[PDB]
Amino acid sequence: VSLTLQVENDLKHQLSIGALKPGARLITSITPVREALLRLVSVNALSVAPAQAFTVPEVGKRQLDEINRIRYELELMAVALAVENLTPQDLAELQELLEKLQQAQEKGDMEQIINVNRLFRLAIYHRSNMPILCEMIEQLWVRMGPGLHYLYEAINPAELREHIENYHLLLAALKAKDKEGCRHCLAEIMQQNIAILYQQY
Amino acid sequence: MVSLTLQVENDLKHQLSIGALKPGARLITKNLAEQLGMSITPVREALLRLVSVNALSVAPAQAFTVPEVGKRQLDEINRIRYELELMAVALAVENLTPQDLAELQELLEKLQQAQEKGDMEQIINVNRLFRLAIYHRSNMPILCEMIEQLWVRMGPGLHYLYEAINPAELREHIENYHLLLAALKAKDKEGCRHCLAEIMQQNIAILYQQYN
Repeated sequence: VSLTLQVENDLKHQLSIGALKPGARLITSITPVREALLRLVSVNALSVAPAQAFTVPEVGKRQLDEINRIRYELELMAVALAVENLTPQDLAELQELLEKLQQAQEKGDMEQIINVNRLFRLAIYHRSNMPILCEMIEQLWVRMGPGLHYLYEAINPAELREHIENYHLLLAALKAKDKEGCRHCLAEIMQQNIAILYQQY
Repeated sequence: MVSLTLQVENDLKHQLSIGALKPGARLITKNLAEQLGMSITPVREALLRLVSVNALSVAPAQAFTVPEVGKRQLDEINRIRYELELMAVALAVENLTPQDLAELQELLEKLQQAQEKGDMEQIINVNRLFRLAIYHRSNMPILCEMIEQLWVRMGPGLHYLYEAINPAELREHIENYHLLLAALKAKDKEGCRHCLAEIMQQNIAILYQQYN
């Protein structure tokens, strides 16, 4: 029915927040679940070797580079289009999320850090009124998603204190309706976050 | 490996991409399985794969519909693919071999023949094959797949071409393709971007006539 599509959405989400380790084996009603996993294989959100079990993809440096290069263009496009549509209520909700992010970093909750970051940025991009652009960005997040698992393994959230500052600057740039400033702030955010991710190589 | 499901999926992507399926059309899984001489299973899965990327919509009673592509949606898809295709073409320049260029020249001849013969489907298809052959040399498979994905999404918007556009009025449109190939041969990055942008602008202008 429409259950299998929902199972797929749930797995895409787990992949996106780095909840699944690269190379890990996923153990599969079971029928629509298996159907969702095979559909995810077909878009390379998951891997399978012939006649064997589903696995979380391995994302090498070259592939992460390619993904970052593409989303760089798309996410900066989204933020530039969102600037002109953000309402006072939008900005207030973004400030709230930024406070949630600070809490997560202070609590040392890496799960919440990743999740709040996701919602903060997606909340911005959605306000661009470009739903297809946002679809494309989420697809890329799913592909680089297994690359985020490293955060849980090696990264101490205490060393992420200064990283929240670029978020305040982005929100300030959004509040000031400064389009080019938003692009610079978002590029800075992506750059610093990717630098953390590259340590796994 | 060859999968029946993948084969149906790629054929449906191709049909969508070249404008062979009309916006809003109701696709019946059973009809398609009968037409392909296949079990329902790989046909239904292929259709659901397209639903999962929003290339098709779910319809009542084991069926699907081809999405409606309004000007607003075509606008968004064009804006997105504009950046991606220009990025693809610029990266492909430093990797194109004499052999690559030779095959691009052959595709261009096919395109001219298609326009002279008045074969609208072949015109559309060869344009696709030509640009994709270029993009593949960017060595960015995910970028190329995403570009193909966006062509699938705008695809139903091309159905208008078969009914309303006289292929004879597209004669002069092939010159931009010659110019693009020359720019690729001369390794001129900005010239490639400019020619490809011109190609897209003129082709899009034709598509917008359907919303009048």
